[PDB]
Amino acid sequence: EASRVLRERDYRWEGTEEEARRQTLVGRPAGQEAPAFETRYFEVEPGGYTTLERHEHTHVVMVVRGHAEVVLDDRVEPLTPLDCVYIAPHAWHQIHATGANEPLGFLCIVDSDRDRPQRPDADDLARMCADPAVARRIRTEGHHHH
Amino acid sequence: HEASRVLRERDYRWEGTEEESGARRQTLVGRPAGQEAPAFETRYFEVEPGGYTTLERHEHTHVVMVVRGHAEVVLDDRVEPLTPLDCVYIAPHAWHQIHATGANEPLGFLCIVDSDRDRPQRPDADDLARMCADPAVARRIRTEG
Ligand SMILES: [K+]
Ligand SMILES: [K+]
Ligand SMILES: [Zn+2]
Ligand SMILES: [Zn+2]
Repeated sequence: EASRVLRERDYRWEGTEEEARRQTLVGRPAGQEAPAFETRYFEVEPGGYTTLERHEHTHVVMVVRGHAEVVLDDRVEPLTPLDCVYIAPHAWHQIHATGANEPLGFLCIVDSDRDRPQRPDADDLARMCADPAVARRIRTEGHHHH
Repeated sequence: HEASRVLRERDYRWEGTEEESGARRQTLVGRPAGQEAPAFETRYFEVEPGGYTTLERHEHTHVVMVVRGHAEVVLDDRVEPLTPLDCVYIAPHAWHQIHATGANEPLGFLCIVDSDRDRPQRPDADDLARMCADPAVARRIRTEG
């Protein structure tokens, strides 16, 4: 399984064929035990970011507000609404709010039954920072620019 | 059994939560393209103005987010207006049908479903008569034949 970025233009998502902070919208926390998935909205102030992490469970993200850059393993991808991102199992990921004034808002869909996030260590960081674009974008407490 | 929910949105806040003739389908993340890992599939549907989805019920749920145009959704005995970015939870076994309202702007919506899921069941005459007890539903629904 590889991660996919599906950019949208005029309600057509790239790579698809046309055939004829947190608000938990739907799922266990909101009173719905029936779906196999939980549906959340996240909002991040400009300059803000999610935690750089990996886990077995996948993500399906749709940007609905503002601008993002997503770290996907060895790639940094700019996003705007209504771009969709599939984050594959065990892919390192971090979403950054990159707009000037407009907060980033995105839908995030995950399995109802899912594992815990795992943080990168020194070797994880050193390996992933062999890419200059990734090194420049990622934020941990021991890693910022320079 | 669970209730269907409409969560209307204004300025990226959905009510009910706290801050802490058919459709053209694009499968954004799904099994055909090889995304077997998630427990769910994520699709975008587009319905031409005046169009409608198939009136049906099934055990599996829907989570819908309207992202384009105007909608009216039948949810059992209710007819509910929708605009982006309203979210709808369609509970197990609820009769549902989505209608594209508005002159020239197509209706576009995100639809998320379980990857492991049952087949849609159509209404017969008895189901239709039952749901047409509500005059709003009766005027809204569209069936073939
Ligand atoms: K876009
Ligand atoms: K709205
Ligand atoms: Zn994650
Ligand atoms: Zn359905």
